[PDB]
Amino acid sequence: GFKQDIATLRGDLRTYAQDIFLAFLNKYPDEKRNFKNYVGKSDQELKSMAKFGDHTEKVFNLMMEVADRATDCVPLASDASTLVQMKQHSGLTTGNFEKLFVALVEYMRASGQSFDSQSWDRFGKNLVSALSSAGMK
Ligand SMILES: Oc1c(Cl)cc(Cl)cc1Cl
Repeated sequence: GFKQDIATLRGDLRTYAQDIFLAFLNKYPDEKRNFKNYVGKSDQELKSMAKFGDHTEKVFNLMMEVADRATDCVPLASDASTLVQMKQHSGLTTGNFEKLFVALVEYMRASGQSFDSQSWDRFGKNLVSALSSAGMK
């Protein structure tokens, strides 16, 4: 289930973080509008850029903590209030996070592993709602 998936993702987190984030940027090319430094790069080039690997892993490091602290895929309100009070996220809509989770769920559905993709879809929805309730546009 969801909890085991957290463990699975953590056991190879740098790879999963990069592959899922690339799936997001490739499915939603306009999202590079928030990632000016990644334009005109293939997946293999992005994987060569220090901040790409370091930032994607940090994002997923914190996403897994928020998943771990959730109950029945519902994150703590403190964790959402922390995501909202992020200066790096000042120019972000809930829609950006929604798209990242659509890509994450589709990645899990396409893998041969028994990820609980429906739980991740609920988690992404519930995190968006919690971000909106904590003040994200
Ligand atoms: O470089 C970044 C990456 Cl790869 C992902 C996110 Cl969500 C934010 C930043 Cl600044």
